Amino acid sequence: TGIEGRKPTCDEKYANITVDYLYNKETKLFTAKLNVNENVECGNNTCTNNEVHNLTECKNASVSISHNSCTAPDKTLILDVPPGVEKFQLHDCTQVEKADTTICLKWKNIETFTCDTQNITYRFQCGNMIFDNKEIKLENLEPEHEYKCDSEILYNNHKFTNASKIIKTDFG
Ligand SMILES: *[C@@H]1O[C@H](CO)[C@@H](O)[C@H](O)[C@H]1NC(C)=O
Ligand SMILES: *[C@@H]1O[C@H](CO)[C@@H](O)[C@H](O)[C@H]1NC(C)=O
Ligand SMILES: *[C@@H]1O[C@H](CO)[C@@H](O)[C@H](O)[C@H]1NC(C)=O
Ligand SMILES: *[C@@H]1O[C@H](CO)[C@@H](O)[C@H](O)[C@H]1NC(C)=O
Ligand SMILES: [Hg+2]
Ligand SMILES: [Hg+2]
Repeated sequence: TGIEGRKPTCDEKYANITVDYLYNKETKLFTAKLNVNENVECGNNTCTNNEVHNLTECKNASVSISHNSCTAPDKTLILDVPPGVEKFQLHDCTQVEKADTTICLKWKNIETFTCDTQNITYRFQCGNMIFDNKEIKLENLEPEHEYKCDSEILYNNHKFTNASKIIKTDFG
């Protein structure tokens, strides 16, 4: 209305910018989607449609972010890329003799990755119960019920993969 608003630094405007990781199974590479409304500019590497493409799993990549609405210095964003989605398998560990009263689900690490495992979190939702662990086991379940158990894997609190398992408390 009056005086033109002071432009912030791009490092100021995008200091807390978030990213979503989208795996391409064909290329075995990740795309980082920048969670911003405006069409941002990236130096040197391109970020067409606010996406940084062809990122190798478990490797840090840096992207300098700017826009006309903000001044220098650029926001230097470190992309801590997660492990490949095909390196994890959701396995049903339920013992067949106890299938009527138990659920056992476990994520299996089917191939090695260099990312630190301390930043890897596994979450499960069976019914409406939420678990945080690589493996979950429920016992004393009432027979003849059906549950949709949803699970996701986070890297630095970033969901990069997920899967579902429908389990019945019976023998077949
Ligand atoms: C990304 O990878 C794909 C598949 O390997 C390739 O066709 C493309 O040229 C790469 N480069 C960019 C910037 O998308
Ligand atoms: C990768 O990025 C994270 C976050 O910035 C950092 O803490 C870590 O030191 C980096 N890894 C290496 C090998 O420098
Ligand atoms: C490890 O991962 C957590 C997320 O679970 C992250 O917040 C933290 O910065 C990381 N710590 C180290 C020492 O790499
Ligand atoms: C997996 O993630 C997608 C979004 O990436 C979401 O639409 C879906 O509901 C998720 N849940 C499961 C368990 O597949
Ligand atoms: Hg399996
Ligand atoms: Hg493989």
